[PDB]
Amino acid sequence: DFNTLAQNFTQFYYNQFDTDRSQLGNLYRNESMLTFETSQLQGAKDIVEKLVSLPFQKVQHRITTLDAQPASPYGDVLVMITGDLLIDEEQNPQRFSQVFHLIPDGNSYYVFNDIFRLNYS
Amino acid sequence: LDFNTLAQNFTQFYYNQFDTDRSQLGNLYRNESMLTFETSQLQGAKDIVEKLVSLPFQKVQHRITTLDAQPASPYGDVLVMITGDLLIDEEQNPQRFSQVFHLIPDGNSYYVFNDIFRLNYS
Repeated sequence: DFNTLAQNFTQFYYNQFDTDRSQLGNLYRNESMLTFETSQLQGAKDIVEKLVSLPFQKVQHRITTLDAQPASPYGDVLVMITGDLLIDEEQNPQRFSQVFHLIPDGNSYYVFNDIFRLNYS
Repeated sequence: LDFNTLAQNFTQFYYNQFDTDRSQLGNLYRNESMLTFETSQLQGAKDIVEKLVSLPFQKVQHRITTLDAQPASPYGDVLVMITGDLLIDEEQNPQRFSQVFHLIPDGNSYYVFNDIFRLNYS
């Protein structure tokens, strides 16, 4: 159910991030907030700017866990993801944790909350 | 921060109770609250607490590595993501985890509406 909906949107999101992150703007809105580790941004413009500023040439997201729950009785969804992030030609991946608060929009969603952290052992 | 501080005030309270006696956490959940613990899905304070209590370990201590929060909507609720370690049975062998809480205001405190928990192998 919510896992399927979250699976579809989340996969679409990461596919776009790994393909061309400069085109992620349409998945965010003016009210959207991104906490990228220690960086705090608001709005599609600043959010995408931060993601594009990441100095890597290639990146691959590898999901290891995905869980979703309705965030309220009104259609919004909370999704938590953990996985591996392969940067450039690096052999050893970096662990990450991310949470999205998705708001219904048309036949899909837009991201209201985006919290991202790389996790170190 | 602001929300990080607000979220921290509550999360510390929550983990303090979890670490002393998790069977007493019911007051922090409600009928509609949902817990997803390693895919196991529970709803309501009774079932949620039963799950936490059923966890196979006597002593447990949470060590927080990162805590990040944001307002979940413009109206007062908070979203917080935590990454940390779980130390059980006084063992010096950390069990890493990631957790997300969707907190709803209640007086000067909050209750947990969404709780998602995952072990995160180190």
